[PDB]
Amino acid sequence: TTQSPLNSFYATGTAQAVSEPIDVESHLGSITPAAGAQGSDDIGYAIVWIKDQVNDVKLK
Amino acid sequence: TTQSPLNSFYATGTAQAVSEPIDVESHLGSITPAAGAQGSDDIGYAIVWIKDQVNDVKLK
Ligand SMILES: [Ca+2]
Ligand SMILES: [Ca+2]
Ligand SMILES: [Ca+2]
Ligand SMILES: [Ca+2]
Repeated sequence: TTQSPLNSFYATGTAQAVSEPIDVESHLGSITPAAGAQGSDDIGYAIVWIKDQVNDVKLK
Repeated sequence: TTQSPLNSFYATGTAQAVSEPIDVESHLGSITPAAGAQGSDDIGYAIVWIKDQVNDVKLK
């Protein structure tokens, strides 16, 4: 009568990667010496947000 | 996953040399003989301040 191939069974899921691993927002400052002067000053900072299940980051 | 170069460790210090090794301030006097006379007189002194971790000085 009917001979089934016994293959018509399926299960399906989805995957996505919609975000980059890091986000960088800058809060740097300024360097204001006189002409030819020597000095040092703190510039500011830069926030590096870490995204989903990211544990170690290697940057350049 | 991530292969660290194991180089991103730093320690920093500063150095400066903002003063000259010696300071000289003068308290000399005057020589007041007559015309063609022969004599000798004390002139005065000159203070030679010695600066940070200076132990031996050679002057000209
Ligand atoms: Ca992870
Ligand atoms: Ca004479
Ligand atoms: Ca004389
Ligand atoms: Ca010395």
